[PDB]
Amino acid sequence: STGSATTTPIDSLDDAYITPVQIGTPAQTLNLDFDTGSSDLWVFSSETTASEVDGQTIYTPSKSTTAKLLSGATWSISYGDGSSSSGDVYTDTVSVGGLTVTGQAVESAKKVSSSFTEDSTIDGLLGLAFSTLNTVSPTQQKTFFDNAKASLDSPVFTADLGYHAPGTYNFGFIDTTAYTGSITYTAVSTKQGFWEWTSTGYAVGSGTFKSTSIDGIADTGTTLLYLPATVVSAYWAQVSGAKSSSSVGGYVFPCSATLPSFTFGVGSARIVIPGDYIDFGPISTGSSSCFGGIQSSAGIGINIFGDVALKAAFVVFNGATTPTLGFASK
Repeated sequence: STGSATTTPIDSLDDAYITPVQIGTPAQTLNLDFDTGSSDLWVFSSETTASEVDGQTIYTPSKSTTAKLLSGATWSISYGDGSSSSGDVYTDTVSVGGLTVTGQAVESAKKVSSSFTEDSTIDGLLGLAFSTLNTVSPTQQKTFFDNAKASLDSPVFTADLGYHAPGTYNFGFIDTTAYTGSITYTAVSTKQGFWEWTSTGYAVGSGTFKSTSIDGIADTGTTLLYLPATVVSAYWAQVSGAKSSSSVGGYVFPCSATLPSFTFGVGSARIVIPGDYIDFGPISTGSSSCFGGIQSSAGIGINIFGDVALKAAFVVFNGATTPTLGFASK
């Protein structure tokens, strides 16, 4: 089998992407944030504290003839941005772009943090990291990809995120029309439960490539590109007036600037992030100070190849017995 679904930016800055997901019988369609940096499929629901729901579409398990309470199971997750959610668990039928899994754990939120409530466009998350990170207790549950894998034509999914435009998540096949040149594959460590890999270096604008190992995660659920302070300083030094602002919480730059590109290495191959991808607009409405899309990972504890990086590539998440990651230009 295969599946193919369009993923759509939630706003004009590409802060996140939503993908429609069918849950239950008859189908209830929710718009979920596909997140390769976590491993829980959780949704706003009829069980979510009413004051914490503000415009989201909810899953109502009592209206699904295929929903079953997973007795005694609870979940609770905290994300890198400080947000969180928790609740209980149903199994139900879940379909993405024509690909159907029966008996998928659907984690129903009883509580969500303010960031989730305040974002009316995201109805929940669909985790695509390794199932070892799944938070369901006392019996850990599998991700949608893990459940689908054996049925897929090939045990892969691909992320093709757009810049200020829709893109695509495919399951079970590689669309050879969706990228240019060749796909370069690179080793993955699953030791921390992430799609963790080592970039071979970077360049800023038309500058020379610096060969240096940068370990980090391919994370579709993180907006920005988080890299070591040395690398980030080298980037922003090429932008007149850019500075790190403790009050704002990162590097800012004059909105009048033209940003240089940023290149990262994948083996001997190179992925170029155009300068415009690195502009996250005014820090507050009407400001001429703009927020940068490349930020320091110092104090996160891990480097993160988030959407800013991933959207410059066609990315293969290869879930073979020994997983790997592939990157192509597009």
